[PDB]
Order: sequence, then C-alpha cells, then structure tokens
Amino acid sequence: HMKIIIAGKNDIAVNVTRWLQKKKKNIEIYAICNANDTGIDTFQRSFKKYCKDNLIPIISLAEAYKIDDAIFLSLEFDKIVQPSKFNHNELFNIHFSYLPKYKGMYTSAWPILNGEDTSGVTLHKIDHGIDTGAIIAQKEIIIQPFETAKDLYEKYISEGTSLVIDNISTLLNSEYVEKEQNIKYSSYYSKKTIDYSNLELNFSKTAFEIINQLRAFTFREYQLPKLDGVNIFLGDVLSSRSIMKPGSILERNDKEIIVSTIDYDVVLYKDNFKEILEACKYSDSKYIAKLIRAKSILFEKNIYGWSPVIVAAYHGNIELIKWLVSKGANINDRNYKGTTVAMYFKDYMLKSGDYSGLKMLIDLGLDLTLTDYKDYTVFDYLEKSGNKNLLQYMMAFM
Amino acid sequence: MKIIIAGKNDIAVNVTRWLQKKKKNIEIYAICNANDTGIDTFQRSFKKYCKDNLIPIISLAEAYKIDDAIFLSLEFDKIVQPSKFNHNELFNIHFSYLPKYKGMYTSAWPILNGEDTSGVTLHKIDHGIDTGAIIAQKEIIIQPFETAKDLYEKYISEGTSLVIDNISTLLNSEYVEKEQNIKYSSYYSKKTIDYSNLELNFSKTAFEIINQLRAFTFREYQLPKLDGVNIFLGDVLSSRSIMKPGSILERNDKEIIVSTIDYDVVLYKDNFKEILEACKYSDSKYIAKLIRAKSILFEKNIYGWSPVIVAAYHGNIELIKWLVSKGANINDRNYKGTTVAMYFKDYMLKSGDYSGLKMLIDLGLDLTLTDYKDYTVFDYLEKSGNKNLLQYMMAFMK
Ligand SMILES: Cc1cn([C@H]2C[C@H](O)[C@@H](COP(=O)(O)OP(=O)(O)O[C@H]3O[C@H](C)[C@H](O)[C@H](N)[C@H]3O)O2)c(=O)[nH]c1=O
Ligand SMILES: Cc1cn([C@H]2C[C@H](O)[C@@H](COP(=O)(O)OP(=O)(O)O[C@H]3O[C@H](C)[C@H](O)[C@H](N)[C@H]3O)O2)c(=O)[nH]c1=O
Ligand SMILES: Cc1cn([C@H]2C[C@H](O)[C@@H](COP(=O)(O)OP(=O)(O)O[C@H]3O[C@H](C)[C@H](O)[C@H](N)[C@H]3O)O2)c(=O)[nH]c1=O
Ligand SMILES: Cc1cn([C@H]2C[C@H](O)[C@@H](COP(=O)(O)OP(=O)(O)O[C@H]3O[C@H](C)[C@H](O)[C@H](N)[C@H]3O)O2)c(=O)[nH]c1=O
Ligand SMILES: Nc1nc2c(c(=O)[nH]1)N[C@H](CNc1ccc(C(=O)N[C@@H](CCC(=O)O)C(=O)O)cc1)CN2
Ligand SMILES: Nc1nc2c(c(=O)[nH]1)N[C@H](CNc1ccc(C(=O)N[C@@H](CCC(=O)O)C(=O)O)cc1)CN2
Ligand code: NA
Ligand code: NA
Ligand code: NA
Ligand code: NA
Repeated sequence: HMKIIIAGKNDIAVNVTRWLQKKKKNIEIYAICNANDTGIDTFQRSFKKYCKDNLIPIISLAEAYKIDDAIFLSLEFDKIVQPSKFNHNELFNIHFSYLPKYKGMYTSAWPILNGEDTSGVTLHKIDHGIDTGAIIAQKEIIIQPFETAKDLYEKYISEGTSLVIDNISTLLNSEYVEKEQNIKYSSYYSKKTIDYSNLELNFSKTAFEIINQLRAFTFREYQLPKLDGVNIFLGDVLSSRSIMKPGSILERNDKEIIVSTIDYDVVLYKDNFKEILEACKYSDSKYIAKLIRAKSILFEKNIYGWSPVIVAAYHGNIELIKWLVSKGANINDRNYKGTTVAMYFKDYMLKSGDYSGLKMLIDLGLDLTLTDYKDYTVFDYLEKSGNKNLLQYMMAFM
Repeated sequence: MKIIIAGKNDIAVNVTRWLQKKKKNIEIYAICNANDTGIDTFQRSFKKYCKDNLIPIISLAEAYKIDDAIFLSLEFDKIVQPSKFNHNELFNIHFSYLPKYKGMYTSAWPILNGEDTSGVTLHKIDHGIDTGAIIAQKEIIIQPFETAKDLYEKYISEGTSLVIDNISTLLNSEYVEKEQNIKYSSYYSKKTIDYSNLELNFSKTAFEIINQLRAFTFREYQLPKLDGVNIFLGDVLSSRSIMKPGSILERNDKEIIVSTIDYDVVLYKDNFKEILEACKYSDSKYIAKLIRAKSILFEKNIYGWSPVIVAAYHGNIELIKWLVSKGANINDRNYKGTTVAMYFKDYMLKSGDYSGLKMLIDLGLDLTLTDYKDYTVFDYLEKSGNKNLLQYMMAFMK
C-alpha cells in the first residue's frame, strides 16, 4: 500500500500509469492534469480521460502537497512545484534532455536548431529550480539527420516511458541513487527564447542551419514552417551556390521553392500531405512515389489520426499497402483512438464483399489481437454489428 | 610578383614584416580598414606601418585592376566581389575552424555557446562570407577561463603563423583547396549581438553566465556591467539560492553574488586600475589579496601598461619575480613596442640601484629586443651617453 501521485500528460503519463495498474495493483494512484488537457484524445492520449475512464482520482496540486507516504512523479507536468510545501523529499521528474544540457523549454526544437546529433531523457529529483535537481538515471537519444522535432518528441515520450518503468520500483522503495548535476555544459532555454506566435525562417544562415530550422519547426499539429505564406515539409541542400543575397528565391514550381543561403542553395518542399492522403484511396504506388519529396511525409497523420497506410486499408488499396509497408509504414498503425489498420480494413471487407486481400496483409504482419483504446478487438466489433460470418473467416488466421 | 595585403592589426603588420624580410623580391600594396586611425593601439596600426615602410596604400577598386598579384585579406573590413578581379588568387584568414562560425564576433560566439575549441582557417575568397574553399586550418584550444580578448589574441598569433607557413604556396600557385562541408556550417551576422546595448542575462545557468562574462570581457571595447559597475570575470559557487534568477544575494567592494537557474555565481568587480596603482611599490603578498580573477594580472591600460611593466618602471623586483611566477611575460611590451627591459633601465638610471638585473635575466629578460622604432635598450643608452650602464647591462646578456 505505497502511494503515487502522477502529474502530467500525454502518452508518457498514460503509459506509466498503465504499467502501474498492470504490474503493481495494490498501489493507490492519484493524478494531476495539465491545464490544457481537454479530456479528448488527440495526437497524444489525454491523461485526464484515461484517468476518468479508469476510476483514477484527479486531485489539485494543493491536495497533492498534503498526501503523506506518497511518491510524486512528474511526467511533462505544466507546473513548477514548490518542494518545501511537501511533507517529504520523494519528488521526481522525467525531463526530455540529457541533463545538464537543455534545462527548460522546447527541448524537441533547440537541440535540432543548434545542430546537435544527440539528446536524451533524464530522471531526476525535483528541487526549487527548473530541471536542476539531482540525476538518478538517463538515456542518450540519437537524432537522425532527417528527423523532425515531432520525431524527436516521440522518442522522448517513448524513451522517457521506459526510463520510468525501469526505475520506478527504486523510487517507491527508496533504493535509488542521485548525483548533483555538473556545472559544466548546463544550459537552459526559457519560453521567451522561441515565439511560436511569430515564427519566421531566418535565411541569413547556412544551409545546415536552415534545414535544421525546418526540422525543428516541423511538428504538424502545432505548425509547419512557412515561406511566403505556404507550408513546408522539409527540404535538402543543393550543390549550387547562388550569388544572390541569402533568402533570394531562385525558383518556384508546384513541388518546391529553391533559395540562396549563406552557402549552399536549398530546396524547400511544399507540403502536399493532404494531396497524398486523398490519393492513397485509389492510386497505385507508381503514382504516390512521384508525389514523395521527403520520405517521412508518408508517416504523417491528419487531425483524425489517418496515415496513408490507414486510408489505404480503409479503401482496400492492397498494392499501395504493400509499397507503404516496404517504405517503413507500420502495418498496425493506429488513429488517435487506437483504431488499427485491421479495423479499417474490416470495414472495407464488409462493404466490398471481398475478403481475399486479408491473407496478404497478415503475411505483412497484420495483428488482429490488437485492441483500440476502449479495449475492443476487430472481432468484438463484428459481433456488435452482427457480421458473424466475416468474424469466423478472420478467425482462421489466428 | 605582387601581393595586395588588405587588413589591419598585428596579423596584417607581422605578415607584412615577414614578407619584407624573406621575400625582398615582392612588390607590396596595402588596403587599410576604415577604422584604422593611423595610430598604434592595443593592436598595431597597419596604416602606420605601411607609411613608415614605403608601402603604397590603395583602395579595393584599385586592387581589382592590379594584374599579376595575389590578394590576401587579414581582417579586412569589406566584402569583396571576386568577379571584379582579373584572376582568382584571392585568399583570406578567417578566425574560426571552418565551416563553423562564419561571419562575425568569432571571439564571442564560440565562448557564449560553450565551445572548448575554435581555430583559424586559410581559404579562398568567393562571393560569400567565409564560404570559399579551405586551404589550411589550425585548432585552437579555448581554456576554460580565457576571455574573448585572450581568444582574439590567439587568433591573431595563430593566423599569423598559418599565413607564413603557407604564403609561398599562395605566391607559387602550389596550394591545394577543398570545398567546405555542408554539415555543421554556421554563421552569425552583425545583428546577432548589439554591442551598444549589452545586457547580462541571468535567466541562464551558471555555466552560461560565466561564459557571457568571458565572451564580453575585452577591455578596450568593454567590460560587462551590473548596475553600471564593470565586472572582471567571476566563479561558480556550490550554493543554489532559491531567489529568482538574477537576485543579488550579497554585495561588497570586491564582489557580487547572484542567483542563477542553477548554481549561484560570484561576479568580481573590476579593480584593475587599483591593482596597477598598487604595482608600483607594494609586495606580492598585498597584490595577491587584491586578485580575484588571476588573468587580471595581464590586463593593460590605455598606454599599454601592464602590472609587470609598472613594476619594472618603479623598480619593484620582488613583485616582478612573482608576476612572472604567475605567468606574466617578462618581456611584456606597451603599444609602442617598449619592453620591460627598457622600463627597468629607466629605473636603474634614475635610482642608481643596478641590483635586480641578474635575477631578471635568469627569469628571461631579453635585452636584444627592439621597440617599434628598431631601438634596443642599448641604442637608447648609447644616445644617452650612459657608458657605465651600457657596459654594466652588457655584462649580463646571455
Ligand atoms: C508550444 C509548442 C511546442 N512545439 C513543439 C516543441 C516542444 O518541445 C514540443 C512539445 O511542446 P510542449 O508544449 O509539450 O512543451 P515543451 O516546451 O517541450 O516542454 C515543457 O512544457 C511541458 C508542459 C513541461 O512543463 C516540460 N517539463 C517543459 O520542458 O512541441 C511546437 O512545435 N509548437 C508550439 O507552439
Ligand atoms: C480512414 C478513413 C475513415 N473514414 C471514416 C470511418 C469512420 O467511420 C469515420 C471516423 O474515422 P475514425 O478514424 O475516427 O474511426 P474510429 O471512430 O476510430 O473507428 C470506427 O470506424 C472504423 C472504420 C472502424 O469501423 C472501427 N470499428 C470504428 O470504431 O471516418 C473515412 O471516411 N475515410 C477514411 O479514409
Ligand atoms: C565591435 C566589437 C567587437 N568586440 C570583440 C568581438 C570580436 O570578435 C573582436 C574583434 O572585433 P572586430 O570588429 O575586429 O571583428 P570580428 O567581428 O571578430 O570579425 C569580423 O570583422 C572583422 C573586421 C573582419 O571583417 C572579419 N572577417 C570578421 O570576422 O572584438 C567587442 O568586444 N566589442 C565590440 O564592440
Ligand atoms: C610604465 C610607466 C611609465 N611612465 C612614464 C614613462 C614615460 O616617460 C611615459 C610614457 O610611457 P610609455 O610607456 O609610452 O613610454 P615609451 O614612449 O614607449 O618609451 C619611452 O619611455 C620609456 C620609460 C623608456 O625611456 C623608453 N626607452 C622610451 O622610448 O610614462 C610612468 O610615469 N609610470 C609608469 O608606470
Ligand atoms: N520545482 C520544480 N518543479 C518542477 C520540476 C522541477 O525540476 N522543479 N520539474 C518539472 C518541470 N516542469 C516545468 C518546467 C518549466 C515550466 C515553465 O512554465 N517554464 C517557464 C517558466 C517561466 C517562469 O517561471 O516565469 C520557462 O522556463 O520559461 C513549467 C513546468 C515539473 N515541475
Ligand atoms: N566576398 C568575400 N570577401 C571577403 C571574404 C570572403 O570570404 N568573401 N573574406 C573576408 C571576410 N570579411 C568580412 C565579412 C563580413 C563583413 C560584414 O560586414 N558582414 C556583415 C554583412 C554586411 C552585409 O552584407 O550587409 C555581416 O556579416 O553581418 C565584413 C568583412 C574579407 N573579404
Ligand atoms: Na514562447
Ligand atoms: Na548564396
Ligand atoms: Na552588432
Ligand atoms: Na537559483
């Protein structure tokens, strides 16, 4: 009967909480929610919803301050805590950097902006200061040259979650070891350091720096970078070097804009994600390939969570799914309610009366055992619509 | 064969010096910077050197028309247009390890950013800013306590070598060039720092703020200020105040302690004027108690007087001994080339006390050096009629 307060948001809060509920069923869990948590699952899960849907008490921070014999774990919590208000000193935080670097804000952007090759997540003690307390455990993260800030945020969430899981016992049982943070290389960025109201690309900068600006500001659900009004989804560095002043527009067609920089010219790729989603209903890979400038655009998602592979499956675009998956697409990709490819494919099967592509999907690793966020399999769904015939067909592949 | 040297400071002067020694063949032409006052300062006036050594001063427009020359920029203040030349032998010394830190304030920015290294780079000039192909380069290690001025001087010293070690190949067309890498290329325009409006930022880590101090410590432009008080470096404390970053925890006459994001910082009031005044007559024990940042012992006033210089003029042998034990240059010079030995002779002359000289010489005093009029200490004594001091000082030469 230990107690834990989980304060925070997003898949990290939700996933730590379920690990706790799966593996530590006699703990008392209390929750604090971020101010801007809407109760609606988005590109991240709502932690507030998860808690309402799993009878987890939501409390205030003032309540939390009073609870005794509780550990306090912050997972992307929106508040600077006052440690001395607590009874105890068992206050912890995952921070999304390799501390002591990159204390504070926008750790998905700054390391990219500054040109880093790596970052990390850090488990540490909460003291009065911002991401300043003693370090318990850390993990280095490689940032790939092609990765955006959104790509990086996902690795923080994913790696942060495992870091917590792999140490939380020691937090609960006071087995853990801490070490004050170094002086050397400590760095911090406040909220003023980037104005997300007033983004503008700075072209009086190197090709490296401009691509890094792009990468760092590519996070579609907040924004994409813009050039003369029009959204951009990555780019590349050309071998030419224009005599025109940095920022000068050398060329502009339907796919791309070419620009002078301090050094090498760059091409900026027009965001054509919407066009591509639309095209993934019926078009073959030959066609989709011609639209593809940055390869990673194939794994983007609209507001519903629809990726290309998802829209493909819904329309029964089997050969397109073969190619998407060959390019890296998740065969069991999910929307923002956890609806799998298989579930989308099921509606196709049912509308069309054609079940013959299921084998070939299965052969690509499609998993029918998966549950959406209300714990329903694709089978449960066939039961509730009364399509027992298809349910029995699909069962053959288990 | 002809060479156009366009630039300023001891880099331009000493390169020119070396050429007039080792390459008596060459016709030299100079271009000077707009803020070369004609008068020696902490750096030698190149304009002055060219007037005193029969080198015609010309404009950049003139330099475009000179055939059969190479063009060598050594902190030249202008963006040149390669295409207006009759040839392509266009070279520059840039004060960074290219391709990082193109552009401006390269003695500030690597420090601000926390770099342990920088360097100098010989490269071809093309239309862009520090963008052309690399011919040679040298890493410079930035010691943890070196200021921007320390870094600047090393840039001057190391770029001087790098030119001398390579200039024949530039005059003979036997040099190799390699295009600059895309990756890590970085650049800072003049707008990136407003030197008329410098403001210490304590919403930062201790590391960052010391580095701000170091970066803006370049005395003959400016020192950083806290409440109109000039500051000469500082240190990082083990305490971590709870007060908001930038709160003054302590004030006295030697120092100011401030809260940061992480560790508290000690800021040292500038007491160089005081210290220089104490150097005339006080002993090492007094002077050591006045010192906070050790490198303040090497600072110079407007005349080019350091501590060891003031000590030598006033006959303070014990203090010289110690100054040197702490790393001071036994042969330090003012801005006219006048050496320690030349100040100490003045003292020997006026006091009649000749006693300290032997020890000084064992510590390194070099009587053979010449000022910027090509006078040794002996030439002055000879003119003076001081036969006895002439003889006596000559007895100690090694
Ligand atoms: C606000 C915002 C963020 N982003 C990117 C950069 C961020 O690193 C990433 C995540 O944004 P975010 O609002 O989740 O917050 P971050 O600023 O990453 O994390 C801070 O805020 C959290 C709530 C915690 O207090 C955390 N300990 C803080 O360091 O999204 C945008 O692209 N556009 C935006 O407008
Ligand atoms: C992918 C896709 C979906 N849709 C439809 C199907 C859904 O009924 C509706 C909402 O999409 P959504 O991703 O929010 O779906 P969800 O509500 O998450 O999933 C429901 O619909 C699926 C098709 C399965 O039947 C599942 N069993 C349902 O619970 O939009 C399209 O019209 N075009 C599309 O390209
Ligand atoms: C202007 C200025 C400079 N500084 C420091 C920072 C600089 O790195 C250092 C030297 O100043 P600086 O004006 O000589 O030039 P920097 O900005 O170093 O060098 C650029 O300007 C030169 C004239 C050349 O064109 C060179 N190619 C450029 O790199 O002094 C101050 O501390 N306060 C100041 O107000
Ligand atoms: C270092 C120092 C110098 N002085 C004086 C000595 C000079 O007469 C005057 C100008 O200083 P400076 O460094 O510009 O001297 P310079 O003009 O460089 O050198 C002359 O004066 C020296 C003392 C030697 O005789 C030398 N051989 C001369 O060429 O200031 C002081 O009063 N207090 C001092 O602490
Ligand atoms: N005590 C304390 N509280 C914490 C942590 C800590 O390690 N110490 N760790 C987590 C970090 N949480 C944050 C960090 C920063 C903000 C934030 O909002 N920062 C603004 C604050 C500006 C301001 O304070 O005015 C900024 O840095 O620009 C919000 C939650 C959770 N709470
Ligand atoms: N061609 C060209 N000319 C050169 C070099 C070069 O490699 N290419 N190498 C040297 C670098 N000299 C400089 C570099 C920048 C400035 C300067 O003043 N820059 C302002 C820009 C002024 C402007 O363009 O508006 C800035 O960078 O913010 C002055 C001399 C000298 N001449
Ligand atoms: Na902001
Ligand atoms: Na260009
Ligand atoms: Na400026
Ligand atoms: Na503090």
